[PDB]
Amino acid sequence: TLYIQGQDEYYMARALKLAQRGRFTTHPNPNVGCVIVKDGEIVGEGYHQRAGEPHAEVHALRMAGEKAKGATAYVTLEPCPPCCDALIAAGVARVVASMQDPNQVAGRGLYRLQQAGIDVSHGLMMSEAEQLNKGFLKRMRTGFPYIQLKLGASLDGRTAMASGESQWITSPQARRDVQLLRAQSHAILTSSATVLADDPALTVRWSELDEQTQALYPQQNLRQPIRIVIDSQNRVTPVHRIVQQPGETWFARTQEDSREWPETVRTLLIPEHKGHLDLVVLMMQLGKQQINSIWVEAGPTLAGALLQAGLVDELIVYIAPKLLGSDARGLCTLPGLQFKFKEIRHVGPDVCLHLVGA
Amino acid sequence: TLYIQGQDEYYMARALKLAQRGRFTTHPNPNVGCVIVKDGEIVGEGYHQRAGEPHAEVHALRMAGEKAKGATAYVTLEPCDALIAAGVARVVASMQDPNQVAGRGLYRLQQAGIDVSHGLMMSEAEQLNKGFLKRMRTGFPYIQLKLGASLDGRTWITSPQARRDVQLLRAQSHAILTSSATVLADDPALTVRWSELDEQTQALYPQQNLRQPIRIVIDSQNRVTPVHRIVQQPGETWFARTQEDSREWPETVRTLLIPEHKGHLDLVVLMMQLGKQQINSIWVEAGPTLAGALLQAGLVDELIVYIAPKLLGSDARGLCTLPGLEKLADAPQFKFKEIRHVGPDVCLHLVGA
Ligand SMILES: NC(=O)c1ccc[n+]([C@@H]2O[C@H](COP(=O)([O-])OP(=O)(O)OC[C@H]3O[C@@H](n4cnc5c(N)ncnc54)[C@H](OP(=O)(O)O)[C@@H]3O)[C@@H](O)[C@H]2O)c1
Ligand SMILES: NC(=O)c1ccc[n+]([C@@H]2O[C@H](COP(=O)([O-])OP(=O)(O)OC[C@H]3O[C@@H](n4cnc5c(N)ncnc54)[C@H](OP(=O)(O)O)[C@@H]3O)[C@@H](O)[C@H]2O)c1
Repeated sequence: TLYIQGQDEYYMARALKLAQRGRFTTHPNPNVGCVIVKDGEIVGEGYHQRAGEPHAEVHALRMAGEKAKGATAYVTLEPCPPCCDALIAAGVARVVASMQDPNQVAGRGLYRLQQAGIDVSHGLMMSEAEQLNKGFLKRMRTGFPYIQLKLGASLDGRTAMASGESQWITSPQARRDVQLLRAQSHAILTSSATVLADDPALTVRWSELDEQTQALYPQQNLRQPIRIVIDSQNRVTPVHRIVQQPGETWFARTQEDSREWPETVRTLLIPEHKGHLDLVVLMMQLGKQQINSIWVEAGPTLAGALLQAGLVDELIVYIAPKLLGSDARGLCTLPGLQFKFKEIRHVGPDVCLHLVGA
Repeated sequence: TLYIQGQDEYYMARALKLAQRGRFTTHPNPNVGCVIVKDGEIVGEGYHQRAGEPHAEVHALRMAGEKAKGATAYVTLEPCDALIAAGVARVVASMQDPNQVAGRGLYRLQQAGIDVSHGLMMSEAEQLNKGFLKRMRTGFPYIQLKLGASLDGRTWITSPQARRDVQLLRAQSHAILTSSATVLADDPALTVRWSELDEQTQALYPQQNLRQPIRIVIDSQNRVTPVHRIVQQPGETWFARTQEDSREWPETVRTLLIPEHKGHLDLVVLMMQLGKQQINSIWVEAGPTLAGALLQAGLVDELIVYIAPKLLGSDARGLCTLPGLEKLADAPQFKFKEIRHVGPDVCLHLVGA
């Protein structure tokens, strides 16, 4: 059972690689990959693309056909339409699933299979399955979505101020990385101060992508992340660039604004707490609305509050090697009295530093 | 044949690698490595150890002796009286020599028929004596400015891994620089502890060889008192003063006189002053103000930033605060070399160009 240790280690790795092809367009649904082996050859493969599309497990079987009978299904997440009938119907001995269902009492999916004679197992490379759905996994376990907070800084610790979205991030390669990260998030969040001062679009520009351009992401599949903008004071206007983009835009409001907005604009009402809009109840609310993940593009004040409230799951920090002085204000300021470094990479002439809440 | 300029890439590498063995203890002299090859076997090896210890060649040639006659002598840097008598039939120096009035010592051997051919792997030779080379070409010693920061600019209270990392960097420098402001607030030793090194512990750096960097304190107003720990450590500690102090100091305390400039000591003169003083390299340990000033007077050759995974208070100070540094957009800019993990910290290396 050591050969199969490696043998399974391989198909499962493939089944995960497949799952990610869906990472840009799958929200609010998890990513899921499926690989079906018969007598040591892959007879059917599949993964989740769009939200209203049929499951990975199903493409895999519709491709494998009669050849599914013999043996093995590597799935990325415990299977469970009726989707478990589907698997029985085709006739597979053995399924090896990476992680069992995130929610509680629904962890029984495998038992249903065991019952029909199928051999099962869970746990293999589970740690990576976990990584593949950080957001949707957290949403299910806790109320909330996974918040990523991106900061850009110069060596001397300063940033930007009133300069235009285009100058958020200096270098081409860094700009290009940020697009890539935005492109996988469910929502992008931003303050009203930022919209006011910068008139941004906060969209993913498809041209600015590397060789994911081929991966999935045909230009027409392009899915624009949901723009969430905060403002108690209803200061933003129907003419601002941010509401004219394709894609939904959502306002977190403290009280209903009366003006005409286009059909793709919604408002969420949030209670006030010690002066301004209750950040924590926004996060739950967005969780009730199925936001898996929220990528923050804010100034200092907002990044400050999010961190103080302890709602930030990861920090993506971009340092540029340039020095500044006064024009552009500091990067945080914090009175109160948490983090750990994960990946650090070069991004052309900038470095990118990932930190994680854990 | 071109296996000659391929067999050479091997032997010179041994020569460079030997030289390094001396970085900790060599100052104010340069690092130098020599490998004497005959018929395929290295018959003699040597490298510069202490301040006034036998040249690399002297050990390399005593070791080789009679068997020096036949073949090649790979040097790191150009030599000169014992090489000719021992009678080698080819040298390969790595770099011409900085000092640039001289540079005819390699030819002086072509003179004695001995074949020559410099320039090999020169890239790394330069890199081996950054300070010395810098100090020879300009009047100015090489400056590494350490910066400890939290996630949000702002300033040590970084890891022990970081403490041990700086120890090894400290050990490689000729001199350490701090402000009186740091001495007062932290009463430091700014020494090198041998027990904090890792596997330099062995290759050279034997415990009793341990050489303490020179301690330089910028102290305009003579605020630092003769009973602080910094002056009671083993080694020399030199005070940069705007005017003579009248107290009785321990015997290891010297004091360099520097003129005032717009309130404070003039850092540019001080650096030139230290170059006349024979200092190759200065490791700078202080808070944001001095750092701001060094960056702004364009005096810093490289940057070592440690970030810590921590947020500090508002009343924390950092480069991000600080009024004076408006024209920093105009001082010489930097570029990222290497980034790496240090325990729970990252260390980011920035360099000149
Ligand atoms: N990466 C970059 O270089 C980059 C990116 C984005 C923005 N920026 C710059 O940042 C600047 C804006 O900075 P800023 O500090 O003025 O504003 P901000 O941080 O962008 O947003 C402040 C807003 O956030 C909300 N907020 C603040 N504290 C809160 C709290 N404690 N609890 C709940 N909500 C809170 C408030 O919104 P309401 O009052 O509307 O309720 C407040 O007006 C702009 O000039 C922009 O150019 C730079
Ligand atoms: N090395 C480290 O990573 C480390 C370790 C422990 C503590 N610290 C922190 O460092 C902090 C130091 O605070 P700080 O920023 O006020 O002091 P600092 O930058 O370390 O030193 C300021 C001193 O530098 C000199 N100076 C400043 N500007 C100058 C200029 N333009 N030209 C010539 N000389 C100039 C002055 O010395 P004179 O008095 O002689 O005029 C001044 O008092 C401490 O509070 C401590 O907590 C840092």
